Amino acid sequence: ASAPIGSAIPRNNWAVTCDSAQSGNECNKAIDGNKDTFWHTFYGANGDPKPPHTYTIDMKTTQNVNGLSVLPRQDGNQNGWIGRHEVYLSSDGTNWGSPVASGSWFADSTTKYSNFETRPARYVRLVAITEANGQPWTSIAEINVFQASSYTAPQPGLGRWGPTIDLPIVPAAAAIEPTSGRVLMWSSYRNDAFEGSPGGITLTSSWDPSTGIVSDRTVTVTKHDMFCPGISMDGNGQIVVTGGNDAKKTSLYDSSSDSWIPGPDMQVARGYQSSATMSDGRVFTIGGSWSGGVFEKNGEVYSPSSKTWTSLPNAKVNPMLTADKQGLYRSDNHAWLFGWKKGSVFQAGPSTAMNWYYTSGSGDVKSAGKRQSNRGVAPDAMCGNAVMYDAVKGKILTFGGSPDYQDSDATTNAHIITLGEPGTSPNTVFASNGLYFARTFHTSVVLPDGSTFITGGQRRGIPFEDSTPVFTPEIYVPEQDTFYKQNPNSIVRAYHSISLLLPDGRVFNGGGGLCGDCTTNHFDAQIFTPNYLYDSNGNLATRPKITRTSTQSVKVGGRITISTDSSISKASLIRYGTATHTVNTDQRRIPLTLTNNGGNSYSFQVPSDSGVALPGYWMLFVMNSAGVPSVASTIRVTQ
Ligand SMILES: [Ca+2]
Ligand SMILES: [Cu+2]
Repeated sequence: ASAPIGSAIPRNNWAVTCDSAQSGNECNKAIDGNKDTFWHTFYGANGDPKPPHTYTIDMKTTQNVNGLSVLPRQDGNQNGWIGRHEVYLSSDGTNWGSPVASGSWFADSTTKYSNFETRPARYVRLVAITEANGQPWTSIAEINVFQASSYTAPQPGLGRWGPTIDLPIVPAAAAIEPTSGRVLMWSSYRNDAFEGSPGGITLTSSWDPSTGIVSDRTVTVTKHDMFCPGISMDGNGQIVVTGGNDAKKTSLYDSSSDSWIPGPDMQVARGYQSSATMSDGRVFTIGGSWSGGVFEKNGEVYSPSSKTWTSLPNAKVNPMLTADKQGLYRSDNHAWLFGWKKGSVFQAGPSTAMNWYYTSGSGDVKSAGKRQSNRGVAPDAMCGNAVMYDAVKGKILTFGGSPDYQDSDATTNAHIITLGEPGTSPNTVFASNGLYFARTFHTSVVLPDGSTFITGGQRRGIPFEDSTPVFTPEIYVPEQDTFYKQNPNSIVRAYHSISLLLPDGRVFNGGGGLCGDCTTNHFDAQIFTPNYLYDSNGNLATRPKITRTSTQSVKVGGRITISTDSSISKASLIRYGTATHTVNTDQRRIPLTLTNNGGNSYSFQVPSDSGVALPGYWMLFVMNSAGVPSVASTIRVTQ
């Protein structure tokens, strides 16, 4: 239920070694081409030495390695499955450096994969750190290593991909847990399938950037299969996850307690809706005909205080529908929603028509004009992305997508929308000359410096298929009104992929697939490390440190004073992100106007308008003159 990115390397001249092997289950039984023979570590009379266990391959010559695979025993024995693991490569066989991949594999007998950026190597080492259910042994029926067609060294200055994080699920939805710094991920009732769900179950997984540990959990307490949901971080600091496979349910993720809490049912059953946090910390949602029925699903609003959903039937979905050939099932999906001033929500697309949504009384909607430029009126851009990279100036960058959800050519179209007051038609212009690569199902994040990182997708949208993939990410730099290609990766990230900004300033990009017995499930993620973390020699740059903050919780309009260990030139606040199905209505950036107190002490004001400084958790980044950001300090913004 997955696949390698390369082609299997012939093994008939390989030499292998293992930390131990039972007689009859020798090390080389894992490479003899026989599914019924297997390597197994010591047991019985030779004792039961516990993991870590290690399998090392000498391929004799250099190969352009981009993955490996492990076929478990196929005789019903479950006690040697590899859980936590690391993959190492070497050119000399003695020094191995950092893992090219690490994480945790699901506990079953299916073939497991580690896919990673191509690297020339002669030696490959798999370390089984744990057995999947905590038993002493490791076994492998067949291990294979895969090679790419070629190898191209990354270009200096264009960032770096790696390592791979191996996961027990396909992470088609994800969020940062702001109080812990971990990445939260979920699939559906199964690790790679949503089809045939009985409801009431979500498999989740987390990755801790500080320890590298991948964990997992089965969530049933909210009686919610959270595949295909709306996602918003509300003003009470809880992630509101709505609908999807259980179309009327609301689940609340609480970062502080790392737990899921039941919420009230929505008034209208929805799937593939967007939701957006508002200036008052409430959550607005509209549309979503993927589940719960296909009909006009107007707005509704969630109050964290009263724990209620209230219908806003006059916040009409009709003005935001695309012209999708498939009709309403698609046309109300994945709105480009942004909470804004005075309880309003701006809808930037994907429909050509942009709209203001209002949340007083029973709701309202007002035309905000068409997304357009001197190049003409922008077509519908389903699963294009929208990123508010300067909330203070109302700036939204939009890009990509296709006129129909499926079987439709994506475009390079890109715009800058500049928001003013609710009820006014914003200025829209074309962004630079558009994307380098037409793409849909791509994902994106705003970076500390205000640039937008754009990655993945495919040129023609075909859910569950990894055709016409785009492997080269792009960064939009607003000050230059220019896009820049970055170094490419090796793993397709199209439908059901996610990206999030990490507190350490790197990008977490993963997922794709989630179609059960399909070959396109990606049980993994990769890190992109932007160029701003590297010095001129390609080594990791020294980062400025925030050595003190006057407070970590601030009201809108409030000031914060900070100390740094070195002089800084710029600072920004970036709201923590959530992601699924190309939608991320939680991220946004505020560039900060600094007062220099001298002696590397600075102060700034959080914007007084909570439609700009949307309540929730934010990352504070400072940047030195060289453009190197600190790691984030977490700030809670309230109103
Ligand atoms: Ca075998
Ligand atoms: Cu989906």
